[PDB]
This record gives sequence, structure tokens and C-alpha cells, in this order.
Amino acid sequence: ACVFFCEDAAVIGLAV
Amino acid sequence: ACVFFCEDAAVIGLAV
Amino acid sequence: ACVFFCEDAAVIGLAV
Amino acid sequence: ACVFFCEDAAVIGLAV
Repeated sequence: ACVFFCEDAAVIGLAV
Repeated sequence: ACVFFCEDAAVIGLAV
Repeated sequence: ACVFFCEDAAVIGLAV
Repeated sequence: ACVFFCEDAAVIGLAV
């Protein structure tokens, strides 16, 4: 998987 | 203390 | 898990 | 060795 830095606010690295 | 990047998913800084 | 930044040299992330 | 990000304040990487 990968880590993306996204927001939907808190900007979090999401392991996806 | 130290900051570690962990996930249990959001990868967040953990202050230990 | 967590990500550590260590060299084995090249320095790289390691998921533990 | 590994790099850790710690503070005792300055937050600095430590080469251990």
C-alpha cells in the first residue's frame, strides 16, 4: 500500500 | 520525548 | 505499525 | 543506525 496526504480540516497521511 | 509515525488507516505522529 | 528511518549506506523507511 | 525525532524545546533528529 501507499501513503497519501489528503484532507476532507486535518491533513493526514492515509495508508491506503 | 520522541515522535514516531504509526497507524492502527491514518498515519499519525505519536509522542512517546 | 510504525515507520522507522534507518540505514542498512542508503537511509530508508522501514515498517515495523 | 536509525534517525529518531526527539525533544528534551528543540525537536531534533538523532542519529543513533
